[PDB]
Amino acid sequence: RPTFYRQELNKTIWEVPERYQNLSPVGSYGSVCAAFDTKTGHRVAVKKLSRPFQSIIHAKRTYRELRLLKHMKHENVIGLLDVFTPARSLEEFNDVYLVTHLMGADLNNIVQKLTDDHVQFLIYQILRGLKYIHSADIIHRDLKPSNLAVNEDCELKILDFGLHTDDEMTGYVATRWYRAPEIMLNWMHYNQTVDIWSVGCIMAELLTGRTLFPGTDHIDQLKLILRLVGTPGAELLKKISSESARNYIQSLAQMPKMNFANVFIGANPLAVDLLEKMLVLDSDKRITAAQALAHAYFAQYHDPDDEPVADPYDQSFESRDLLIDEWKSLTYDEVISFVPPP
Ligand SMILES: Cc1ccc(N2C(=O)CCC2=O)cc1
Ligand SMILES: [Cl-]
Ligand SMILES: [Cl-]
Ligand SMILES: [Cl-]
Ligand SMILES: [Cl-]
Ligand SMILES: [Cl-]
Ligand SMILES: [Mg+2]
Repeated sequence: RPTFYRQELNKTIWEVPERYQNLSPVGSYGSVCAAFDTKTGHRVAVKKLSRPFQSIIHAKRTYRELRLLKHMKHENVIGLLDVFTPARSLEEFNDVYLVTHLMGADLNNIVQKLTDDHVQFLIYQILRGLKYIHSADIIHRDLKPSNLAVNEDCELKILDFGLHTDDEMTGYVATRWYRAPEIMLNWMHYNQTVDIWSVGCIMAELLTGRTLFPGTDHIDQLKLILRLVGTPGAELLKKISSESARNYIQSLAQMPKMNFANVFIGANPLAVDLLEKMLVLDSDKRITAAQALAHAYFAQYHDPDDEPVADPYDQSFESRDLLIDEWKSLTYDEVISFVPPP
């Protein structure tokens, strides 16, 4: 066990191992400080979780986040550098701290002057990370430019996995502009195909400099979507589980899919083709991440011997019914068993 030291930073007590120095608040589910890690030489973000075990729902969320971060080991996905608690036993266990690489710019802070070569490299990396994530049957659910970190060499990492309230999704808000229509309107049980819709929205915005579907509310956004991709046919309508939602869709006048070369004027014809394969209303028919990596748009970067998949991931806890102290004890076991990366 390392030696810990205590300090108050912005009305919060932080108790951390001596290796972490020069803590500086940078953000406020928890508070975040930047620090220098003297063991690795990296600048890091240290997150102190807020009330991690306040309810069954909160305690399960804490366990879910730690399990996910401990599993992710890929160049294009955020990984866990350290996790610690100052408690010396389960009996006194109350606080959880998570340590990651400190990220600078996100994709918004780049969306600069982008060549087609830049768009190829950025979207390639998102898809490489998503192939890995999806191979473990994980769905990110919240892909958008602010959840993508990018450095000076155009290297990218996915962060902030979906672990959002009704209020946060209301109105003219970027928190909804990248969501697939079937999850935005609760059409049906969703799966990993929702993330590919989000990639299509991000790629379009890199090519044009503008948000693809900046709706002022849920219904305005649906109308923007259906104008581009067309109204649904009977085949997709049968897959929408709510009679009310089916009824609403049928109230709209029918529209054909638009010509994407006349929307994305001047774009690489291979980029236009890939967008048509991502932005498909019926999620059963969207291209997958593994299939998209082999698309000719990425010919300069695709290497099928360097696009790895994940170790198997056990999510059986998600259907388990436990008490607060049982989720807390499971979380404690995961804290003390952590083994740092090389
Ligand atoms: C409204 C709008 C704005 C930009 C673009 N565009 C592309 O899609 C590739 C290069 C370019 O300028 C197309 C439409
Ligand atoms: Cl230490
Ligand atoms: Cl990382
Ligand atoms: Cl504690
Ligand atoms: Cl964003
Ligand atoms: Cl596992
Ligand atoms: Mg975020």
